[PDB]
Amino acid sequence: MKIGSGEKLLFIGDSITDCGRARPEGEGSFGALGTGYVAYVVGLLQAVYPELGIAVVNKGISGNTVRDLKARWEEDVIAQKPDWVSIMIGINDVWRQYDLPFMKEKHVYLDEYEATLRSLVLETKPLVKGIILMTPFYIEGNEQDPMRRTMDQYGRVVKQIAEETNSLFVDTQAAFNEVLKTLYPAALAWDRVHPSVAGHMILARAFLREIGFEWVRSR
Amino acid sequence: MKIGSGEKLLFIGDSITDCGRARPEGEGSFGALGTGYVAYVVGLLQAVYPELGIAVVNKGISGNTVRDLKARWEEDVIAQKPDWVSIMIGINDVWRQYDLPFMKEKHVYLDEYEATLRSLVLETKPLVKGIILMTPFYIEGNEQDPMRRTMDQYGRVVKQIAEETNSLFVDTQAAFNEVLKTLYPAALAWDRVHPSVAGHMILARAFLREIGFEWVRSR
Amino acid sequence: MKIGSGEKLLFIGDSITDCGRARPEGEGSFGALGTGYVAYVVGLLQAVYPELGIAVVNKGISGNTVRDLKARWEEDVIAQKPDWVSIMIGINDVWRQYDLPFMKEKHVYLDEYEATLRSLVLETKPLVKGIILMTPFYIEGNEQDPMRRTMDQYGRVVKQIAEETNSLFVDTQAAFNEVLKTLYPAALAWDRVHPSVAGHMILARAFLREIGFEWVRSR
Amino acid sequence: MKIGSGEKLLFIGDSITDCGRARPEGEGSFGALGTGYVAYVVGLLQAVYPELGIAVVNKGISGNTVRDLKARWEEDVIAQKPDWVSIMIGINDVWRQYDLPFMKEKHVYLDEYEATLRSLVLETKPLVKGIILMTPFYIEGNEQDPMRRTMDQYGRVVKQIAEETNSLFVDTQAAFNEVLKTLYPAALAWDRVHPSVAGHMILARAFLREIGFEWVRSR
Amino acid sequence: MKIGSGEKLLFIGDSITDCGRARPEGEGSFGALGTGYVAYVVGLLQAVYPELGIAVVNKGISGNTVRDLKARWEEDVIAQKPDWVSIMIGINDVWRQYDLPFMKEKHVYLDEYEATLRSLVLETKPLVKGIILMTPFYIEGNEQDPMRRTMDQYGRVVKQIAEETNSLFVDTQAAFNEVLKTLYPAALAWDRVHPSVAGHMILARAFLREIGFEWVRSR
Amino acid sequence: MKIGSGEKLLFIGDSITDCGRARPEGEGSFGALGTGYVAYVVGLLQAVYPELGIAVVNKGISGNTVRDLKARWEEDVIAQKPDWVSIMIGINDVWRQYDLPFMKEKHVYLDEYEATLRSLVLETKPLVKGIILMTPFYIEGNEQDPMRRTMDQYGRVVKQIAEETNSLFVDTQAAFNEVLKTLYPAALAWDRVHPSVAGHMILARAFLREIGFEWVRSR
Amino acid sequence: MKIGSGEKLLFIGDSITDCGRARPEGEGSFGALGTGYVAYVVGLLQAVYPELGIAVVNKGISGNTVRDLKARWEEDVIAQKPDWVSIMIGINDVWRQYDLPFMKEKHVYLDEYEATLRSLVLETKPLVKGIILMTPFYIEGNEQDPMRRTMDQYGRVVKQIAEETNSLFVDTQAAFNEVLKTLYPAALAWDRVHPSVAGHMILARAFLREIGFEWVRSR
Amino acid sequence: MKIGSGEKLLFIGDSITDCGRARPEGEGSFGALGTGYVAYVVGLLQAVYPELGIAVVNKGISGNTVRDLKARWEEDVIAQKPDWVSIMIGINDVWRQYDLPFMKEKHVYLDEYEATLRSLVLETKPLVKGIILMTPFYIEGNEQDPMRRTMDQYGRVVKQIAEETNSLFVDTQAAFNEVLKTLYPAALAWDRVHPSVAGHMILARAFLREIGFEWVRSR
Ligand SMILES: [Cl-]
Ligand SMILES: [Cl-]
Ligand SMILES: [Cl-]
Ligand SMILES: [Cl-]
Ligand SMILES: [Cl-]
Ligand SMILES: [Cl-]
Ligand SMILES: [Cl-]
Ligand SMILES: [Cl-]
Repeated sequence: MKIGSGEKLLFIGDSITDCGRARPEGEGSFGALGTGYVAYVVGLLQAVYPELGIAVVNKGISGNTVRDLKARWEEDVIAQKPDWVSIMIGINDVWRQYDLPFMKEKHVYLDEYEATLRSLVLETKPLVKGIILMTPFYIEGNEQDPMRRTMDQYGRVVKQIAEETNSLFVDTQAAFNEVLKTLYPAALAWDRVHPSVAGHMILARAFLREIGFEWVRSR
Repeated sequence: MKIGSGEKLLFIGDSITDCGRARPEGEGSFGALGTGYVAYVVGLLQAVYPELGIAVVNKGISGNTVRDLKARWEEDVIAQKPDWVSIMIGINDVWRQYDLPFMKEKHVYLDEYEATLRSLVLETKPLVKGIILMTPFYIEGNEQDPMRRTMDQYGRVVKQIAEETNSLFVDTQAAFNEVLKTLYPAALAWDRVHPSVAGHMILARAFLREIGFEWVRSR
Repeated sequence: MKIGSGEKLLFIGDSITDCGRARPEGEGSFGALGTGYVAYVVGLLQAVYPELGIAVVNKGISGNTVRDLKARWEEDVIAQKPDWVSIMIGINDVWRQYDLPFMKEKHVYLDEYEATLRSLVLETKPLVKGIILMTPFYIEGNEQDPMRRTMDQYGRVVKQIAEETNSLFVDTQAAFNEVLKTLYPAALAWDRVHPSVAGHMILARAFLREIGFEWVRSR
Repeated sequence: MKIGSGEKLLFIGDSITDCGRARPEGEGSFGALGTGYVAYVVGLLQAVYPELGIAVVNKGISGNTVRDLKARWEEDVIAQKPDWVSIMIGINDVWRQYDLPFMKEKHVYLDEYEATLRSLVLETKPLVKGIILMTPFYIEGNEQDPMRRTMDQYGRVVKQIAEETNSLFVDTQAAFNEVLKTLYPAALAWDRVHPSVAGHMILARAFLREIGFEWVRSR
Repeated sequence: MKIGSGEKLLFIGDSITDCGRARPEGEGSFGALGTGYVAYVVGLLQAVYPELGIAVVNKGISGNTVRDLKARWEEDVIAQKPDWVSIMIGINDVWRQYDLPFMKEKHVYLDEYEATLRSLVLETKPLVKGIILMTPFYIEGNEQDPMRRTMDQYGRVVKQIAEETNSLFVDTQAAFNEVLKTLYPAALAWDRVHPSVAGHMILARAFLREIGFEWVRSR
Repeated sequence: MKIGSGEKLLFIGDSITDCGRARPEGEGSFGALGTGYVAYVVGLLQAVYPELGIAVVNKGISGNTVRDLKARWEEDVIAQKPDWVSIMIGINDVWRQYDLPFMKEKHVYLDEYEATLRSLVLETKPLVKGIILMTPFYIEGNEQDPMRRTMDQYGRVVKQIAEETNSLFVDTQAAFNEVLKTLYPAALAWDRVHPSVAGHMILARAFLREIGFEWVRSR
Repeated sequence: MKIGSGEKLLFIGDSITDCGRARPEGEGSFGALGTGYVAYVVGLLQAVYPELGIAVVNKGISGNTVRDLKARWEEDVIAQKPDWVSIMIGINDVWRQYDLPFMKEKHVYLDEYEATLRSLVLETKPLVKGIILMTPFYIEGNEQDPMRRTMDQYGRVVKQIAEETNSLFVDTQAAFNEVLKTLYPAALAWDRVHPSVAGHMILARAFLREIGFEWVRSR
Repeated sequence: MKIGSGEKLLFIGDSITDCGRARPEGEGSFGALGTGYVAYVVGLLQAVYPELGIAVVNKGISGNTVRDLKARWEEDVIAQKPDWVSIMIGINDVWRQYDLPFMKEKHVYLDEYEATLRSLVLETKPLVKGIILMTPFYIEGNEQDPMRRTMDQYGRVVKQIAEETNSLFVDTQAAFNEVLKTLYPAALAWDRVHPSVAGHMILARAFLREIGFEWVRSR
């Protein structure tokens, strides 16, 4: 278990993280944590590690790119004084290039994405105990679909930033890919991005595996 | 322009045809026709052929397969006494195979599809001036995406039936394919099925081209 | 096709342009473009010219006169840095004189209308690639109905401004008049201003004809 | 004042009479009478003849033609046992001819109108103290506007019937015509049918004048 | 007719005047004038004096005392530049003394009422063509009911202010008292203040009588 | 305390008893008992006699006269098998005579009232441990106000019946009269019928006093 | 009766006091006092002491701790110039320690609670006629349940502050404990904090007993 | 993993099982399964065993006792033809004894509980591959709290039945007990019954452990 007792864990990201969380505070009840992977992570940690004693905050905002995260970083992350910061961002950075290809101001291309995400992680690292970087993902099994291909490229950036900064790393793409050996995307997400309960469990399980969660603790 | 004044044109199909149309009647004003390709067709006919005087009915129902159409045909088509019947069905027949792959009873496989659709055309043809068969479609440019590949099989059945029965024929998939040379599917439909205004205009224009609509009339 | 690839097209006007568009931004989805002629124009351009690569913004506001357009021009037009600006204004300038004849402060008489519209076009022209001026209209076939008569006078001003400034010009009155040879007004608009889908197609088709749209492209 | 205390006065017609009245009963409070000329009549009678004690019922139904009135007459008029019946019908009978000119089955032409309305008066007259026939109207000052011209034909039938049957008679069109010497139709009704408070007051006053109301009573 | 052509008439008061009028503007449609005596006055003036050419504004606010009127006078009356100002205030000034007798800060006793109302009329008179002062009222026939008695005292103040300033005067109490010879209060207002349509007609008729309205004009 | 544990106490009457109670059952939780004197009685019994275990049902229905009670007695009282029945009726029987003075059929005059109420008590008495008759009331201190004067007549009938039948008896009018030595009616009820929390507490306390409630129990 | 005629009584606290009171004012009608113990106190005082002449304000806010009370004290208490101030606070101060044990910033531990409450009472006492301090409570009969135990400790602080400052004192815990000899908590409050009508009567009765209320006054 | 592909797993019980599931069918999508332990189980099975293809039905109904289950068994269980049936019942059977202690008819005592539950298992066992009996629970760590003590009796009956009938068995109370070594009940459920996401995860994990779920599969 990487997270220690008494620590504040803060999750930030886009709609995948948001899932109807309470605005602005994003804390104070599960209602406040929204209805997806964040709530499931916290629930399972409480079910299996109730003594862990963690405080949890959800600052996900629907629609965000890393550019949006940067504009609110000071208030929504630094000022919350978390011990651990989990980030999952890139889906919209990429998706806008494909769904609104001619509105270029909505796009966050790979150069802006890497520089901005790198910079948020470098600035934040000295202020906290740890960072978890979760790749964006696209629920699509064909590596040569253009959006999947670009999303994998964004994920490489996240992975390389995690390496360089000694952050924990969750490859969310790899978690979906495993299930995508059996299921066509639409069985998890009609839109290849916003999934069912099952997709949120895929995410929660990937996160928990990386922080050293055990389903049944051996001690 | 194949349709003549005083004639009734009835559209039937799934959500793509439905688009929020009024239930049960689906007739009498634009709002009753819903907010997609059906309404656009009717508005373009009225804009360009105001003297035609066509009665238009929308019997689309969201979620339907051809198995659902056969079950309501007597009341929703035969009893309306149309002069022209437009059919667009097959999306769900296929989609269920991929989004609920273990609920087999909800699947309509190609052999049932073909014979059922054939039955509907053969039943209706003696009572009407004509039939327009629109293929289903999937907004996906990769011919090897499993659902796109299945959809094309169903589309080929539709075309066989239209040739055999002397029905009018609209290849909706080929109309999308052309636009998909440029746009990634998400720019038309996040879910690859339900599209923007643009996609409804793709459909409307394909239908109008097949019935002999002229954008500026010659005479 | 007058509009070039990669360009930003901005539509401004009154409720006819607005049609429930998203406030304040008016961009980012068709939902955001509202449900009338603007959305139809953009849909048909995407259906038939998908490679055109255009970005579209709707800044229509219900109720506006040209006086209202002037008060928000800087923020809603100049600052959006469009390449092309389409304007359709005058309906309310005129209608208030007839529906609220004793509230004179709501009226924008011909002198204010010409000076203000001329001035917005002159100021805007050097900042953009092109301007489309669409006449206001009144869905009324009798040239001697007082409001139709005044509305034609407002349209002459728009036409003369378009000439003098080398702007494209859409005579929306002429488009309705053609259909008004067959249909009584109420069949398109009970109120002679806010029409059905069919009226919005009349408008969209008139606009597209002027920008060199082809229904079926000859190359 | 033709109406006597303890008597029941029943109004029937289309939306102009309906105005949101309570369904099915249309009786018992002001809210139940709806928000137009019927309620105004009743409020002015109560203001000026509080001792009268008149029961008032509103059986208007929006959308109705005289063909719709005949279909519900037994339940909505005969079974109410009124002493006075006020009829205002014909607007829709005409309007459909102009707003849905190709839906002929929805049209009630003048020959059917006349005989149906005549039938209703002849059926009802033996059971009541009196009948008031109000003409339909169209808020349009040009006598050659096709719908205004048709409306006047129907109005002339109403007047013939009232003379033949000794019914009370209210020329609503002539009451509007006087105001239309000054106001353009839109200042009373955008759609030329459904009017402001002012138009409902035009109607209320015309009706009251015909039944012998005095604004300040002499005795 | 005291009011002249082309003039702006502004009504101010409490809920009796307000009647759901549009906030903040209170002008631009009857919807905007609310659903009581103000709308009825304006309707009848338009029905019978359509050439009068008057602009009308409703600034009634539910709950107001004269103290509230004073706090908003500059913005809601002076700055609207009316020609004629009608005031009906005092009901709440008085009612709070009886319904919330121990919340004395809500009460506007006779000294504050006279000084404040007098002062608003004196300040306003030089800026306008005329003032109409309408007494408050209480729909209660027993002169010795304590609230009726106090309300009559407030009405004397209004009357004496009207005399001294040469303002028009409407004794609303006298109009209700006439009807209260026949009807118990509850037949017009359960609460003795907020009446039915009939009460609003009693008010409208009293106002119109004072401005020289004729039901049928003699010229 | 006249009521014993395990017993069912059923209240019936008009809106004063109803207060938004659940329909049809009017039992099972506080919300089901509505928000006035019934709920207060039950909450005070539970506060002070928690060991009693009384089932309470609220069968009030807004608008009812004693004529309405007789029409539903079998289902709403007899079929509930109560041990105690509380009746409070008469307000509407009277009120209609004053708020709809010409709708005589809606009036229940004193002779019908008396015999009907007598009938209900005589029917029910053999089946129950006891009956509590609560007088109607009118919140009006002047004994000569016509409705107050009529109400007192009905109240006197209720008291005669209770003496003749050995029923428990609550003079609600005398409880209000005492408070009306100090407060003007509007401080309790704008409409003189439906009161504040205070008025419901007046009623609750009067009822509890009659059944032998002690605020602090002696034993 | 400790409270004197003409005095302003202000209640402040958490949701138990709030009970849906009107924000921000919390005065001007019972609707405004909310639907629990405050409204019941005021109702019973008016029912039994109508001449007392008291003005009442409810400033309860759902969720508050004493830390929240301090942040709004100046505006919500001092500036209202009450004569008497009743405080009931501590439930949330304590409950957050148990329901959100790892969010320590939400907790108000005993040192902050005593210092802050003591300080508010000392600052307020010279400005008012009297203070009533009501203990917090927890509807739980087992003195050794950890939250009940802590809540009793908070109550001791309130009691000792009341002693030292000569404030009136209501032991709300003792009032519930009496009823908890008969009833399991869930019969009054599923959550052991927010009770039914009956719990609000338990509270109201405890408050009234302390201010010298008599159910039946002996003079 | 005891459950096999193509099999139907049906859950039945009270609100804890219901959680807002779709009525009547309780099948077909996640939303139809509601928002608690049932949906979590299904999402974890799909996440980790996507190839299984299990049909899942939720027949929970809020408020139910085992007496309510027997009354609807034929339609809600037998007619669904499940392969596996999960039962969790008893919370209400007990809770009513403590929250409505004098409404004895609403109580299901242990002797009726045991025989009814036994009957259901014995009826169903021949038709299914297996039965899972989940104990009821009460989130309360003190074994002497009267309701917790009663709940444990019912739980012991459930375990006896499961041993006697060879059913699968989930001790939900023991799963909560472990977490209650650390958390006070309110941190999981204010009312000690309806819990947070964490509590639903406690339940989901206990159920999954009993059916042989592996968090990371070995094979
Ligand atoms: Cl998003
Ligand atoms: Cl569909
Ligand atoms: Cl507009
Ligand atoms: Cl109509
Ligand atoms: Cl008011
Ligand atoms: Cl009632
Ligand atoms: Cl609270
Ligand atoms: Cl439940």
